[PDB]
Amino acid sequence: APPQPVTHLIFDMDGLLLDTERLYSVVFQEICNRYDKKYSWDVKSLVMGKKALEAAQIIIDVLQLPMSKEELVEESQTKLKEVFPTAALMPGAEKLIIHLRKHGIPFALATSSGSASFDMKTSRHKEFFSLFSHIVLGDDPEVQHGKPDPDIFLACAKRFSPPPAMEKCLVFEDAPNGVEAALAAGMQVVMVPDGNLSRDLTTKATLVLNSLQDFQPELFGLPSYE
Ligand SMILES: O=c1[nH]cc([C@@H]2O[C@H](CO)[C@@H](O)[C@H]2O)c(=O)[nH]1
Ligand SMILES: [Mg+2]
Repeated sequence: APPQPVTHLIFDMDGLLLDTERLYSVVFQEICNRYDKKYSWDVKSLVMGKKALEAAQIIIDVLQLPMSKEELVEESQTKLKEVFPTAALMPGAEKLIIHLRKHGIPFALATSSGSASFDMKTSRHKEFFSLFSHIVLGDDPEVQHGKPDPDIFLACAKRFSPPPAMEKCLVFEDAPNGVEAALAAGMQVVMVPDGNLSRDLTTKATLVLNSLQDFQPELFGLPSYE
């Protein structure tokens, strides 16, 4: 389906705006290794976009780890707290966000991350995160499940003033679960996947790019870059 114009943008955070997926990978690989299991791309593809407890349970079931989801979340979060503040902005993120703000294009953030995790990750990028119209987190009372449930994107769109039709919203995602949540919400979606993700998991989005740097806003009826 050819790209159609949009008026409101919704961004994922982890792996899309910030380089935090490699932080999760290292902590989960370290935990999995002690059980002689490999935290591989196949497993990672299943859990990006899930809430922390959801992700933990999947890791445990798929890799048959001898722990509870609460135990895996506690241990992993304890380790991640030391590195999350070092999160860096992904290529193209700043350019795109500043462009939208300048042309008055509303945009918002919809992340399955909880409050503390979000605070840590964005603690050193406050000027970037202040430009978003609003933020929905995974611990929001309105979000019952992580992506691919559309809850989080629907909640996000309904909080713009005035609220757009879902079909005029464009999601940006790095994860398959997030592309599926956007489609389930009735929204178009730009995917910027890691190249290690499978072909099957990277061929569902409206547009698939190697980098945010390659996004051409005019394809979606937005102002071109000056
Ligand atoms: O490798 C991983 N990446 C991401 C998550 C989860 O998804 C959210 C962001 O992708 C994050 O909050 C965590 O629950 C995970 O558990 N493991
Ligand atoms: Mg993501």
